[PDB]
Amino acid sequence: MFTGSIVAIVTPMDEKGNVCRASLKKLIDYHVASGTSAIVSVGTTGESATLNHDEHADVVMMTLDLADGRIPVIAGTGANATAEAISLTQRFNDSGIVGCLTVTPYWNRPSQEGLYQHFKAIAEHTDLPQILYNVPSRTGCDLLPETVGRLAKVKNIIGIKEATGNLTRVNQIKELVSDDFVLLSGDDASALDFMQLGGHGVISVTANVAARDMAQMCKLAAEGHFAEARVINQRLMPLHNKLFVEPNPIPVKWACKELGLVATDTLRLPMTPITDSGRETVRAALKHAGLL
Amino acid sequence: MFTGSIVAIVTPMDEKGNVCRASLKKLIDYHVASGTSAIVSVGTTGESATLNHDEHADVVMMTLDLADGRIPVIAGTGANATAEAISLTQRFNDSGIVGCLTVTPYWNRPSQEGLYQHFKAIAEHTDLPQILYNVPSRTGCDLLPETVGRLAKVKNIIGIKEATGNLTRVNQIKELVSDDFVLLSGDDASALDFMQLGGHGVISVTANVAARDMAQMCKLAAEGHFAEARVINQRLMPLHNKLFVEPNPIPVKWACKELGLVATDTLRLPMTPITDSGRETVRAALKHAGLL
Amino acid sequence: MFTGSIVAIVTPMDEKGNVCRASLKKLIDYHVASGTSAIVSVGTTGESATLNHDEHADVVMMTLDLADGRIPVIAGTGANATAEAISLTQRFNDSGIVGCLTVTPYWNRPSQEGLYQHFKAIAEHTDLPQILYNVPSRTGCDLLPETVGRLAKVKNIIGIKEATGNLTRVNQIKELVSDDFVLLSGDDASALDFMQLGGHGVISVTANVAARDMAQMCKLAAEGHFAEARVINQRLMPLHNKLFVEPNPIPVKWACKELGLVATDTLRLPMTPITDSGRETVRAALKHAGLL
Amino acid sequence: MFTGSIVAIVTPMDEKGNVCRASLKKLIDYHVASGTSAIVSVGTTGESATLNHDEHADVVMMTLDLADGRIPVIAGTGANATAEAISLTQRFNDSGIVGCLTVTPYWNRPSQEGLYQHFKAIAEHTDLPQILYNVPSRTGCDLLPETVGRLAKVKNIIGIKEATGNLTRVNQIKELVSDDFVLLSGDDASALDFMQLGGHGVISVTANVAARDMAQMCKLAAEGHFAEARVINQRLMPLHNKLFVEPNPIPVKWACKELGLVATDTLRLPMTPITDSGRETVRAALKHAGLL
Ligand SMILES: [K+]
Ligand SMILES: [K+]
Ligand SMILES: [K+]
Ligand SMILES: [K+]
Repeated sequence: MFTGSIVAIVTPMDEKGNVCRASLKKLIDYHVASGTSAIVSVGTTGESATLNHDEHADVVMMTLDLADGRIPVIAGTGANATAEAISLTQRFNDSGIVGCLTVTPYWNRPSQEGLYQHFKAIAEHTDLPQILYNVPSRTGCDLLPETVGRLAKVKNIIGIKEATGNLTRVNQIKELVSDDFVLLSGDDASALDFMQLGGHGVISVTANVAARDMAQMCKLAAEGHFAEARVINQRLMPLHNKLFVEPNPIPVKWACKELGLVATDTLRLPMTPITDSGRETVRAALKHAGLL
Repeated sequence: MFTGSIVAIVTPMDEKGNVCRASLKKLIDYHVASGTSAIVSVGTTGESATLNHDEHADVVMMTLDLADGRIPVIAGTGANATAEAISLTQRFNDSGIVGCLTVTPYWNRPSQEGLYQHFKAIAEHTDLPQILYNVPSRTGCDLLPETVGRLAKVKNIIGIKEATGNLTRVNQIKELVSDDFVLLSGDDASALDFMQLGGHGVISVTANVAARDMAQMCKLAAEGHFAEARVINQRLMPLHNKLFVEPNPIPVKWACKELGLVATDTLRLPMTPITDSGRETVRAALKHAGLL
Repeated sequence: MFTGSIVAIVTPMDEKGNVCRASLKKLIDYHVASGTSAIVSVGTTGESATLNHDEHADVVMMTLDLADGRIPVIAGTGANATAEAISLTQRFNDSGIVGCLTVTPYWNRPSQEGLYQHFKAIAEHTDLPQILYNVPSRTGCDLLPETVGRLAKVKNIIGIKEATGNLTRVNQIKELVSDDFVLLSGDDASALDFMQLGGHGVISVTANVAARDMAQMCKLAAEGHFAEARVINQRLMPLHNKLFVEPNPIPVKWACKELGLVATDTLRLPMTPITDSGRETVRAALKHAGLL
Repeated sequence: MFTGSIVAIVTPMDEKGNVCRASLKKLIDYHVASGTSAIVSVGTTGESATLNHDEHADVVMMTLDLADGRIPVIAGTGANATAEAISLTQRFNDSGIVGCLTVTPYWNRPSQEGLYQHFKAIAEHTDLPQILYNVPSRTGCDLLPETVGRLAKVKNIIGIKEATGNLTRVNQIKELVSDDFVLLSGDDASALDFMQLGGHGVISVTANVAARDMAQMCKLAAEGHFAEARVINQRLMPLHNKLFVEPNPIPVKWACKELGLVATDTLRLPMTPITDSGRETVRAALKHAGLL
């Protein structure tokens, strides 16, 4: 699955900062029950930045195990070095994941030619479907529509997670790609707008804690019932915004613990515990969404 | 040594992307002869992003060995996970380096408190001097002057490579820190203004190819001879700008190859070969510098 | 009319910089023939900045005369001083114009409270319908959705020309206003996207020289035929972009002269004649739209 | 006089928004006593935006009359139409003012060539010295250093009020212009750094309420006593920032009323009364300055 409501799932941890299997199972069961279309395992919200490659691979395998064929699983596979992006992708060849989410190199700011060569190479070393992931605010570089057009000509490059929040990109990329190239929002607060312009779903942070509504909203969207969708959206909007009151996933982990979905809200440095003010803000947002 | 002209040295590579010892030796001899104050080994310009930790450690050791006591060496040790930053620093304990250049976490966008805890933990677990490194354009986060002031109270956090190009930062930081905290520009094009405002030197890309002029410019500025320094700077300005016409270190490695300082201008993906138009911009800048 | 394709009509001038009546008549006849819904007289594209209030009023009256009841006419009435915005609006009370387009004060950067008080007062001194006009790039201030919500409660404040190009604003403003509050794009290149999200039309520069297509496109949009609309849009897109290759209305005046629609492309300082390179770019864009 | 501390003087108004001669007299006497170098009359801080040309001329004449030869007066004369700028300048010929402060056209966003022709024409039709005025944040256009260099060759274009806060501009401009061209900060918070880099003074909002300290700070900076100047600046810094907590001149007129320098703190729409929270920020800044 590469459409509807996809969760960018948190990696829940015990107090030592290591993945908590009971909490992960609970989270995966929740997504199955809720109608979530797929899981992104160890993306940005899953703390890929602070997990090493073995720890990252362990979490992917465990998620796939616990999914037990009931919900598809996409692995986060992004790296700023093309060699390392290839090597991480190779870990999951034959794993049972259905695709990889691969971020534009962060830090090193490659040209458009570099972003093309980076992704072309990654795709050539795998049979797995690739979803491009563009988020200039965290990376310092921006994958432009014309380059996405170029990369969509690659057989196993099948979609983009567009996390700029720049809605003009939906139709700019769409005119350049074939009809089966998938366009996913990576920005919760603009994701219904994104779908209304022709997007096919969202890789969502909000879905962590409001998975039924999110699944519902995206179904309505896909059916063209935007006014109906929009009522759910307005309910969720304080969460769409306030899950980023502090750096993600600091707020969404707290919100998971508060809803009894994970055992602890522990994160790895440089992520720090939610502040008192942030805790009151996310609680207000949860109340507004009717989640308690 | 943490003042004056400090080179962010390229990691010269053969056609296979492997460190070239002979090219490194030439570059180190060049810096010893040209009066460069120190060498930043495997920083951003040294392609830290695309070397793994073993290659990274290898280049630092090789640099230190070749320097043979003639020039101080500072290791790039930044990482986005605090544990990984700490662990990389441990590799360089007792190595003979004089200090570390440690970047603000990139990608994950921590809060100011998170950066505080990041750098505090790194400094705690080493005796080596630590130079903080701010470059929001690549990292998506900005270490603010206030958090710098808090960090400067840590005994072994001794300076900052301020790479924003925002010159108001010089005196915002200076008023918060003790007289002996070192302020270094990480932006070649504004580095002379940075020093005129109170900064102590530069960690420089331009210095890779204009070592002597950079060293003289920085000594003049330290002496308050800004008008004299500026004459040199006006001749180095095209190079200050066009060394970034394509992503650093693409132009500067091409420059080094053109001067005969390195055997090849090879980089690792996602860095790609210089375009023809870049060759001409860079060659023009070199000639304006009087280097060709 | 406050929906469909509204032209932000150029004020054509003879070589002395004074309105050319023959060219204006020709332009108005063209819009009638073409199916344009309304004319904005002496907005930004009509050079309100360089016309004095008497000259501005003369052009409005002449346009209304020449329209001869065949096409509705909206007067530009924006001023940065509330007194002067009121006095200009008063000139057109009982003129036969159907509404006023009124820009957020430029230069002085009022708060949201100030923008509220400015527009509330303007609306209180007239019976004419008011369209808010938001274009932060030219004004240095931004009318936020919440303030537009506040102002839509005023009886004669009936719509907004949203010229930010920020598509997220369509649904942000829409949730805050009643169903009959009109939402108009003021950005040609994103205007179909804007309509697709729920907008009701566009105040267009492109419509100056491609009025049939624009009228056609907006009809399709309003009918929900976006794929069909989008084909016209792709035809017009080089014009949407290149009519701003030089400051507006420098390119659209040249394009009008080239199509034989105005006698001359004369503008008032600080607008300068189109450059040779700009002339070749706008000609290419016109050829692409199939206009010759 | 075009060096040192120059005040962008408020236009004091009674409760009806009319110039208050008695409050203006007090302010002028205050500047004569406090060693202010000159007075900018009816600039941005003097609410040029909301006075018509007759009121504008009236305030300038009244200021000049009250100054009575004791302090030089510079008129704000900027306008967005070249004809109107020229025509406003003619009003001040033979008035006794020493020069004009003329803003880059706001709103209409001319090209660099257009700004060149704008200022060239203004300078042509007067013998009065002209100070260019760059503030992109209010105008939406940026006079670049290159266009400044071209303009500085005009005999009576003698300086620039650089109000961007971008300190790299100081030496980009200085290298292009002759030694006698005057560079003035129009950004209070970065004005000392601006002078330390080579600027000759400031056209200041802070000077309205901290005239003596501003004059001393600027004399120290001119003498190269930057450390001494900076002590004063650190005490003026909260005022440098919080005089812009609400749109200028709202905070500074409230400040002037609080010190008893003006009878009322009344402004013209779209400026609105200071909020209660602004009162407290500003009162705190005044106390930190030692003024209350
Ligand atoms: K494909
Ligand atoms: K320290
Ligand atoms: K209304
Ligand atoms: K001159």
